[PDB]
Amino acid sequence: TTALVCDNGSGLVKAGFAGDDAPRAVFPSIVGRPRHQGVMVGMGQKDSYVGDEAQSKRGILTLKYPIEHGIITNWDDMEKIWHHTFYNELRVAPEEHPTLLTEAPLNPKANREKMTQIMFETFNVPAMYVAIQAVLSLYASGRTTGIVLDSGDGVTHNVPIYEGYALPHAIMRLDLAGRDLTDYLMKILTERGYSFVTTAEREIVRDIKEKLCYVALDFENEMATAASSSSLEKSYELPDGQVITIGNERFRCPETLFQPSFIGMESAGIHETTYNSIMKCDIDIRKDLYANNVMSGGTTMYPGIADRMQKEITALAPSTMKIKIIAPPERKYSVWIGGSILASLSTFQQMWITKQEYDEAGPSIVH
Amino acid sequence: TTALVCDNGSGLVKAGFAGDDAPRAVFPSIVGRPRHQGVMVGMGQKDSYVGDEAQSKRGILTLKYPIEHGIITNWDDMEKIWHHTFYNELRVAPEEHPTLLTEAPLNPKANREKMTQIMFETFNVPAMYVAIQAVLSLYASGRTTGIVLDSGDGVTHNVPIYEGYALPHAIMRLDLAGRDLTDYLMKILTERGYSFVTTAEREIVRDIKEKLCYVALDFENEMATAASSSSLEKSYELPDGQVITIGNERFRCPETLFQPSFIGMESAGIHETTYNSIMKCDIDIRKDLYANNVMSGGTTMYPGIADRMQKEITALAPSTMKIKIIAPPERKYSVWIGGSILASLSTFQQMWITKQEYDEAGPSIVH
Amino acid sequence: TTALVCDNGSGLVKAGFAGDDAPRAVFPSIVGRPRHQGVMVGMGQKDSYVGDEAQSKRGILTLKYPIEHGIITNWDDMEKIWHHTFYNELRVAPEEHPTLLTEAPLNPKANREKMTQIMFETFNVPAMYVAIQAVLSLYASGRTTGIVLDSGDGVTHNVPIYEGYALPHAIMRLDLAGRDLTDYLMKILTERGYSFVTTAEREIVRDIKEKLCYVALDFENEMATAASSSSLEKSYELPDGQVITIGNERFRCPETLFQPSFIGMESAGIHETTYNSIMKCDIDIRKDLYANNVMSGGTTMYPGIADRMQKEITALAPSTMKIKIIAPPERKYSVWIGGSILASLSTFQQMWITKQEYDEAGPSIVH
Ligand SMILES: Nc1ncnc2c1ncn2[C@@H]1O[C@H](COP(=O)(O)OP(=O)(O)O)[C@@H](O)[C@H]1O
Ligand SMILES: Nc1ncnc2c1ncn2[C@@H]1O[C@H](COP(=O)(O)OP(=O)(O)O)[C@@H](O)[C@H]1O
Ligand SMILES: Nc1ncnc2c1ncn2[C@@H]1O[C@H](COP(=O)(O)OP(=O)(O)O)[C@@H](O)[C@H]1O
Ligand SMILES: [Mg+2]
Ligand SMILES: [Mg+2]
Ligand SMILES: [Mg+2]
Repeated sequence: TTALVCDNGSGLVKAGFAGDDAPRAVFPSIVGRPRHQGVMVGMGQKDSYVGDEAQSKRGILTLKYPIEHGIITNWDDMEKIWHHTFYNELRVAPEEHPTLLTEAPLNPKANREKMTQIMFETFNVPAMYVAIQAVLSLYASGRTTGIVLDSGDGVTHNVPIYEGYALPHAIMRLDLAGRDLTDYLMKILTERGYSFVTTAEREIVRDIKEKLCYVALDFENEMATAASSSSLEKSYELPDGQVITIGNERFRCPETLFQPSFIGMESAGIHETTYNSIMKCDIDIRKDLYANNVMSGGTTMYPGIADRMQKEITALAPSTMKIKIIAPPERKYSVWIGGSILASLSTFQQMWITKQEYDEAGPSIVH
Repeated sequence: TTALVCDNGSGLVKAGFAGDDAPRAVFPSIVGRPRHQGVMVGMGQKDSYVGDEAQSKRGILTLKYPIEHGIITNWDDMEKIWHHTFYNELRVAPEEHPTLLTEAPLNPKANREKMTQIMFETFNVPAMYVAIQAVLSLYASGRTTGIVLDSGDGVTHNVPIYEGYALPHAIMRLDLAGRDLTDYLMKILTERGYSFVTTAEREIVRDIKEKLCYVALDFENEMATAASSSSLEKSYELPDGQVITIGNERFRCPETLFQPSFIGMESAGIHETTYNSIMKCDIDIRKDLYANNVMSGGTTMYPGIADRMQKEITALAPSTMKIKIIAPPERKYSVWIGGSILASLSTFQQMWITKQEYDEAGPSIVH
Repeated sequence: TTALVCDNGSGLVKAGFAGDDAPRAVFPSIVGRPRHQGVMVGMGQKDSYVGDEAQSKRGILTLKYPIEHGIITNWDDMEKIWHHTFYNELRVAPEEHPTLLTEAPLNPKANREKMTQIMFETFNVPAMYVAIQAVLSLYASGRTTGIVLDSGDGVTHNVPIYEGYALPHAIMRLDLAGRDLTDYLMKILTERGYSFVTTAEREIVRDIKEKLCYVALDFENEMATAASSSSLEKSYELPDGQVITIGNERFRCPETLFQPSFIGMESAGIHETTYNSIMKCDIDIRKDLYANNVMSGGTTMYPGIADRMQKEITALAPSTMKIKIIAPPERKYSVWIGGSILASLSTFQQMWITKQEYDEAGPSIVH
C-alpha cells in the first residue's frame, strides 16, 4: 500500500513514508564501537551503537561514517544502519511496503548492482527502485526545466534538465562539499590553538559548521574590513565549559568553496562548474536554463548565499540575460520532498522492479 | 555458598560476608611482639598479638604495620593477619566460600601474583578475584559516571569513570594521605612541648587525628582569626591522666593536605590532581564529570571537607559550570559496601577465578 | 656579519652560528626556582637557574619546561631563557647579527606574531626570520623530494615536499611523541615498583628514555620471548646508588609510538600517518614520495627503527613499489645543520625581515 522513501544521504539519512509532510527520522550517518575497557559490569552495552544514540555517547566510542567520498565503505556496516532505520525509527516490517532508494548522480558501477542484490537478499522487500538525488530536487520546487545544483555532504552535483529530459553529456559531479569543508574548518580552527583530533569531537566541528558560519558578497572587500580591529567575534561555548571567540575564520571556511585552489586542487569553483555545465548544453536551450537556476541540499544553508552566487554568475554570463537564482527555504529536505511526490503518484505506481521480475532477471537489471 | 568480601585496608582491614549491612570485623592492621623481659611465668603468651588485642596492650609491644606506602611488607606477618582474620573474627574456614579481595589501584607488579599465589597454597580457597578499591566506590552511591577517591592511611587514588568503562589515560595515584598526616601531627605536636616517640603511643596520635581535627573554608582567613586571642582550644585527656590544650595546630594538621608545601614535596594539591585527572579525559565526557564528583575513603571524614574542596574547584573550573560534590555519611565503609553489592549479583557469579582454571593457567594470570 | 641560528627546541634548545660543524650549546630548556628555605646566609643564589646549572642543581628546585605541548608557556620565563642563551653561552651580542629562529610547521597563530614582536622589542636585533623545523630536514641530507619528520619532546609532524614545493593539503600534525613517551615510561616503571613523582626526578626518567630503550621488529614475537626466562634484562644503576632491573618494559615504552591504542587516544601510528600524508598528495608525485622517506629529530633515535618502519610500510604500500627509508646518523642536529646551509647561502642573504621594514609594517609582516 503506502510506499517508503528512505534516503541514503551522507548526512543525515532521512526516512519517512511517501508524502505528505516531512522526514520522520533524521540522524547522522554514524556507527561507533566502544574503545575503552568495561568495569561496571551491567554489562548493558551494544557491540555497535548507531545514531541518535551514537551521538549521545560521545567520547567513549570510535565513530565510523559508513559513506565516505560518495561511496559506502562495506555492506557489513551498511546493513546495521539499515536495521536501525527500519526497526527503531519507522517500526514497519520490510516485507510490508515497496521501497524507494536514492543514490548519488554518477556513482561507480557496480555499486548499484551489489547494493540492489544485497538489499533484496538481506531484507526481503517486495519491490524497489533507485532514483538519483539531483533529479528529485526538480520535483520539490515543481519546475520542468532548469539546471539543478544539489549540494550535500560529501558530494555536490550540477545536472541540467530541459522539459523534461536530462542531457547525459552535460552532467558534472564534484567530490568536494561538505566533508572537506568540515576538515578545512578543523584545519583553520587549529590555527587559533583549538585542537580537535578525536573522532567524537569532530562532530563539534560540524555543529559550528552549521550554525555560526556565513558567506560574504565580495570576499576580498569583506576580508579587508576583517583586517581592521572591528568586531566579527561571536563567542561560542563548548561542551566541557570552554569559551571560543572566532571572527575571521567564520566566513573564511565556506568561502573556500569558491576556488578549490584554497586547498590547491585543480578543480573549478562552483561559479565556473555551474556555468560550464550550462555551456555544455545546446545553444537554443541555454535561454531557458537562465532563471531556472535551482540550488538545493543541506550544504547550501549558509546565510550568505545565493547573492554571492548571483553576483558571480551575472558577471560571467552574457550581457542582459534574465538570471534569478531560486533557493527555497529548508533546502536540506529537498530530495525527500522529491521522493515523496514520485512514489505517492501514478503513473509510476506500476514501475517498480518487482520480486518475480527480479528473480527472473537477476541483479544485472541496471538500465 | 555465599561469598566473602574481605577488604585489604591500608588502615583497618575490614571483613564481612557478601551483603547487606556492615562489615563484621574492622580492626587496626598491627602485629606486636613483647619487647620487655618476662617475670610472671604462667606462661603461655602468644608469639604475636594481632589487633584489636594489640591495641589493648599498648606500651609493652613494638607495633609493626604490615602495610606501609600501600604495599604489604612481608608475607610472614601478612599470613598471620589473614589466619587471625578468618578464624578469630569471622569463625569460618576459607574452603567453604569464594572470596573477593581488594587492592590499591596502580599496585607494583609482581605483588598481585605472589599474593594471589600464596593465598591459594596457604588457605586452599575454592575461588577468588581482586578488584581495585577505587572502582568499587561507584556501587555504594549507585553512580554511572564520576571521579572515585580511595584515600586511606597512607595511599590515596584519583580515578575518573564514564558509563561503564575505565579510562587508562586518566588515572592518578598519590602516595600522600594519611600516614604522613599522622607523622606530621606528631611533628607539630612537638611544637607545643608534648613529645611522643614510641610506636605504641603513635596510636594515641591517630585517635586525636580522628576526633579533634577539622578543615577551614579559607585557610588564610581562619589563620588570621587564629592569631587573635579568641579560643579555638579543645582540651584533650591522655591515657595516664594528662591534659593537652591544642587550638592553632588543631585545624592546621588536615589543612596540610591542601598543598603539601608544608612537608616540602613538589607533589600537586588534591584541588589540582582532581582537576588535572579530569583534563586527561575526552572533551565531551568532561561535562558530566562536573557534578558527579564523588568522595570516598575514611580519611575524608574531617568536618570542613567537602565545602573547602567545593569552593576551591568552583574557582578553578570554567565559568558557569554546575559542580555538586557528593559526600554523604558511611564513607569509611564505602569500598566494602561496594564489594558487597558485587559478590551477591549475577552476571559475576561465573566470573571468579576458580581452582581448576588457576591450576591450568598458573600464577601468570593477571589480565 | 655571520648570521646566528638558534633553534627553539621542543626539547632541548640548540645554539650555534651559521654553519658548519655542530651547535655550540645544547641543554634541556628547564628553569628552576629554589623551593626550600635558606640556612646559609652566604648566599649567592640566583632567582632563576637555567640549564646546564638547573640540571646540576636537581632535587632542590622545581623544574619547569618553558615549551609544553608545542607552545611557550609565557614570555616572562622565555625572555630569561633567551637572555641566558645568547649571553651566557654564545657570548655574542644580538645587536651584531641577523638571527634565524625556528618554529613548528603548524602552530597557534598569532603566537608566531607575538613571539616575533616581543623578541624585536626585548633584544633589538638588526634582522630576523622564522623558518619551520620540518623543511630544514631536507637540506641536512641534500634531498630535492620527500616527506619530512620533526619529532621532538612533544611535537611530531608529517610534511610532504616535491622539488621544491610544499604541498599545503597534505601537512599532518601529531601531538604524540616524545614527552608522552616520557610520561609513559614513568607510568610503566611504577608497574615494576620504582616510583617517580616529583618534578626534579622526572629528568632521570627522560635520561633512561635516551640510552636504554629499543623498538622491536616483530612485536608479537618479542612479547612471546619476554614471558620466558630468556634474558632481555639489562641492569641500570641509579643516581643514589640503587639497582634497577628492566626486561619487557625496555621495548614497551618506544612501542607506544606505533598504535596509540596503548594510551587509548584516537589517532593512528607513525606507520599510518606516513601513508595518510602520502595518499593526500596528487597521483603522479606519489612515485617519488616512495623512496625519499626521510626520518629526523631526536625522538627517532631509538636503535630499532627504521627497518621496523620499513617492514610495516612495505606491507601496506601497493605491490612491488620500491620504498627506501633513509634515516641518517646526526638526526638530533638535523634541523640545525639544515638551517646552517640556508642562512649562509645567497640569494636569501637579502631576504631577512629587516628593522626599517618591521618598524613600518608591524607584526603582520610574518606572512
Ligand atoms: N545551517 C547550515 N549551514 C551550513 N551547513 C549546514 C547547515 N545545516 C546542515 N548543514 C550541513 O549539511 C549537511 C547535510 O546535508 P544533506 O542535505 O543531508 O546532504 P545529503 O542529503 O546528501 O546527506 C550536514 O553535513 C551539515 O554539515
Ligand atoms: N572521623 C575521622 N576524621 C579523620 N580521619 C579519620 C576519621 N575516622 C577515621 N579516620 C582515618 O581514616 C583511616 C581509615 O581509612 P580507611 O577508609 O580504612 O582506608 P583503607 O580502607 O584504605 O584502609 C584511619 O587511618 C584514620 O586515621
Ligand atoms: N638515543 C636516544 N634514544 C631515544 N630518544 C632520544 C635519544 N636521544 C635523545 N632522545 C630524545 O629526543 C629528544 C630531543 O629531540 P630534539 O631533536 O631535540 O627535538 P626538538 O629539536 O624538537 O627539541 C629528547 O627529549 C630525548 O628524550
Ligand atoms: Mg546527496
Ligand atoms: Mg584503600
Ligand atoms: Mg621540533
